[PDB]
Amino acid sequence: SEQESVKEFLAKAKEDFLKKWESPAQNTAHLDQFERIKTLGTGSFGRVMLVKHKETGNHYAMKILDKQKVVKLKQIEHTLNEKRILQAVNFPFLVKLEFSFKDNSNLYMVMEYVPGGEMFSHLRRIGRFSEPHARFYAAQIVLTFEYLHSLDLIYRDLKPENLLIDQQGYIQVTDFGFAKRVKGRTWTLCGTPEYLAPEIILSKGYNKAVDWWALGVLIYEMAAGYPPFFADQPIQIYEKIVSGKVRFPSHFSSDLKDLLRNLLQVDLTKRFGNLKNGVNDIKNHKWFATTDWIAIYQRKVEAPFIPKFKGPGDTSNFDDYEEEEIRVSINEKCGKEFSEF
Ligand SMILES: C[C@@H](NC(=O)CCCCCNC(=O)[C@H]1O[C@@H](n2cnc3c(N)ncnc32)[C@H](O)[C@@H]1O)C(=O)NCCCCCC(=O)N[C@H](CCCNC(=N)N)C(=O)N[C@H](CCCNC(=N)N)C(N)=O
Repeated sequence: SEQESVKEFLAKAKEDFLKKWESPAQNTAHLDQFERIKTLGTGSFGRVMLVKHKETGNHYAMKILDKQKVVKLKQIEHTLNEKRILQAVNFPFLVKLEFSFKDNSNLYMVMEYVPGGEMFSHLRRIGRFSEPHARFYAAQIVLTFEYLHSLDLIYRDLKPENLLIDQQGYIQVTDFGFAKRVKGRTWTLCGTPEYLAPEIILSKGYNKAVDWWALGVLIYEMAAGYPPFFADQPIQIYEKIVSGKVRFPSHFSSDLKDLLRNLLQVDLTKRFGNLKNGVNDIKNHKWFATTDWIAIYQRKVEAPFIPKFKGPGDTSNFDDYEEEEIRVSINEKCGKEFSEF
């Protein structure tokens, strides 16, 4: 009964997703319609900027990708996935893509600006979250993965850096740069070293269970203040990941440790989230016994904290990055590669 209504919700959610999946939205827009305010994040082929839309005064977070760098780093399909998926999803804990466009040089995804900053910065600052606090965030990720996986979407980059804290103290998942729609198995080596499942490292065909592994890492990191597998060199991190060995801080409850042993299960076929009972093994776990799943979805649970809000356009919750020019070439770069964008 509790389950039939979940089933109902999911079927409806799929209907909606497919309508947008099958005919993606397209805009319409130019870089010169925006004032750049601050770089919020950078990477090897793009960056994220706080911008103000001049005509309306609206603030947005604009992901800007350099087409030539995308192509050179063979990320074409991934950027296409990211735009197509983000425009089609609709869920309380997923960042909203407002619109997308492209010009001669760049691809643009204009998201709702979440001024609260990354969970990563808040976690690092406080040191660690209490189990009730970690559980509040974890429950939102569980619901979000239940949503995503029913749509055959694998997220593939869970980490506190990608979890924005909104003005209600709830999560907004951002960065769909590695998300993929795929039934069954996929093979790409992608993600973040500390968060990689063993089967990604071992170069196997892997599935949605990698997202549940990643949830184990996240819960561990939220509650300990550091990830379960760390070392100086990536190779050293990978050896630890595939070993089947993980130590817990002495303050972890026995219920938490039991959940983590089942999420950080190196054998994907025994990993929670990936057994016959699917997500319900997780949702029914003793560690989540006090979680009101529907109250979480409805945002009715008092959040552990609400980020300091200094008005529209405040960036105090983000780190400073070196501000670099955004170039727009006279000539169109990589036209055919990005025609579906
Ligand atoms: C795939 C390719 N993509 C690209 O080049 C395209 C552009 C992507 C920008 C991503 N950032 C972002 O997207 C950030 O922008 C904000 N943001 C995004 N959307 C937003 C929105 N709607 N509203 C507001 N802000 C938003 C958020 O701050 C978000 O984190 C790329 O290279 N993507 C970047 C991923 C590789 C970085 C290596 C690393 O671990 N770097 C960090 C140092 C940089 C610190 N960055 C952040 N804190 N965000 C690092 O080494 N950190 C380690 C720990 C890493 C392990 N993580 C753990 N949790 N343990 C460290 N020790 O500090």
